[PDB]
Amino acid sequence: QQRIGVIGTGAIGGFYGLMLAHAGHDVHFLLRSEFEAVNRAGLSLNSAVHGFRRLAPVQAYHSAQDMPPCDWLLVGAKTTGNHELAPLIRAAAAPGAKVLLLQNGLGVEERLRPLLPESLHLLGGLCFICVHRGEPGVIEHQAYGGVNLGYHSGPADERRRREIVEEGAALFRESGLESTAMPDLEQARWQKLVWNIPYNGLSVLLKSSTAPLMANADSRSLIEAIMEEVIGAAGACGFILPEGYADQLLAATERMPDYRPSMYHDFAHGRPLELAAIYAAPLARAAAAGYRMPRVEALHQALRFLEAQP
Amino acid sequence: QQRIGVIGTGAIGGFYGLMLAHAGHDVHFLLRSEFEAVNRAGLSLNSAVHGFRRLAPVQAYHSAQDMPPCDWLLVGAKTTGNHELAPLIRAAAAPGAKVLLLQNGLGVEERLRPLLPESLHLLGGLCFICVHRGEPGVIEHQAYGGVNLGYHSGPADERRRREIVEEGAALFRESGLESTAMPDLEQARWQKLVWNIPYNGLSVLLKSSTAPLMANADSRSLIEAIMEEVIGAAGACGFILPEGYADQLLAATERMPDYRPSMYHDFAHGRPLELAAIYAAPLARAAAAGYRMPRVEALHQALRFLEAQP
Ligand SMILES: CC[C@H](C)C(=O)C(=O)O
Ligand SMILES: CC[C@H](C)C(=O)C(=O)O
Repeated sequence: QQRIGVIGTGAIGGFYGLMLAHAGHDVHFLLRSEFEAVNRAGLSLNSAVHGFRRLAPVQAYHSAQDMPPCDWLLVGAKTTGNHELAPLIRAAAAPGAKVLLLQNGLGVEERLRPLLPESLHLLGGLCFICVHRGEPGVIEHQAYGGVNLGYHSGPADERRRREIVEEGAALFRESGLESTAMPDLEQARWQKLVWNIPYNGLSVLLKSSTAPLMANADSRSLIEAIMEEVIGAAGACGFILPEGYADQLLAATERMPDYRPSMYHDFAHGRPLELAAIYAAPLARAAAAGYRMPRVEALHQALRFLEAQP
Repeated sequence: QQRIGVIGTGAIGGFYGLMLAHAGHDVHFLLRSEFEAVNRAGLSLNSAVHGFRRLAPVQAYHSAQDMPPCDWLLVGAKTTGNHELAPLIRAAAAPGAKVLLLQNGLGVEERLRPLLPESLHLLGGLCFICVHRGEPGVIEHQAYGGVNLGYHSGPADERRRREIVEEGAALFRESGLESTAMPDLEQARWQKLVWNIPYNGLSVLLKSSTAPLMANADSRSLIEAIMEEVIGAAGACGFILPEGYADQLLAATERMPDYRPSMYHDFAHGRPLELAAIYAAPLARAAAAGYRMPRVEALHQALRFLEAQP
């Protein structure tokens, strides 16, 4: 039994924290939003994969200083608040705790590492999951859920890193989730970028969810062209993606229930979009490697313009 | 004194027809929309260049068959209705009449020529003008107005073509308008594409007019990148554009009053967008020449998706 801290309990942190708690883990949730609703009513999950689950009462906190020291810290906040997140992580971390960033984008761990003690293990978890907040304290899980974990930084030699990644994967597999130990975290992040870069931004720009985007020949063609830009950029930066990865991802999204990506909800509620991690960082890495992504570049420009308007 | 027929009296046909009529020309207007409002109240112009002008009564018609034979036919309709326009043009044309397409896009005359007798002269007129319909029968002219004319097809040898283009330019110059006889109609159309391709589509996609688009660093950078794609495509198809044409066009739009391109109004009223002439035709010409325009291609895809939605 591990003591798990969830720093940022949105849809992502709520889902994985509840799943771990239901597998018998000791999970402590840090709430910045919905603290009293959740500490009242608890945490509920409607899931087309796992059925209905409820956590009540929940070990809930409004302040990281009140949390007990945790051996694993799952970070489910958006990448936009990661700077402000570091003191909360340090406060809740037991000595040698493992920090797992259940976050999308590129370069996330690298930008957080300067703010975390080198005695902490820093890992990324790429979640392929259709999940969003419903009513307060209610998580709506539509499909998937698997987590690809990888190691970024920490006081672990090269054998120990593989061991720690497996320990993390086993946590999720023990909870009934698909989980894979990745050899290369950056390669894993490029894999997830091929999905988030087209679908997150186009859902905002075209005011659409996955099903209309895939039913229309023109948006389907645009999504595939953007995918090939990310695949190319990754190759230019030294990362091989699997053969025919674009059709592989396109087919999974046709199978996918009609889904609004997180960035769609962010723009719908006036929250800041995750542009820095999902677009700016890959574009800069692609530029430094001499590789141009014209469609992604223009999509990023369009999203920055939309964010600056009324 | 020429007898002028205006086939399609929107903002563009209304403006140039009224200006010609005010210079003493005998102008006959074909109205598909606002016929009874215009035949009632007449045609009014609020213009920051020419001041207020009114045409009342107007020689108005609901049917091309009622029009007298005209020596010049000014076509101010959108490019979307050009197929249906041909019988109206043939009906209103005097023998050897000149047909002048005051329309944007590429390949417009080529697609209309099969539907017009070869005894008619077919010309294009590229209008650089900020104009839109206000209240019914009222034209709102914000800036510019110049017309670059060029010859496409007709029963005229090579000397006569220059003469006819000059005759047309003189018509507009005699009415107080800037007008230039172009040696090459297709080159002139590529020139105007550098403005319409970015600004028309981005105004729809970003729900914005020219001033916010130019005030924002990201949209300004995107507009310039799109301009360079069109300049490159034109060069690939064998047409040289003037040196630094992009900055030349960008500076004119900074000077320009806040302006909603025609395509913005089209999408706002549920009218079909001019995608075929402004995007599809240049993209196909660029493809046939081995030149790729990734941003324009993606912009075109986005606009086709938006048109197919609710
Ligand atoms: C299956 C991919 C899923 C939609 C996801 O993980 C995301 O929204 O980023
Ligand atoms: C000056 C360019 C003007 C805005 C125009 O001609 C158009 O809308 O197509």
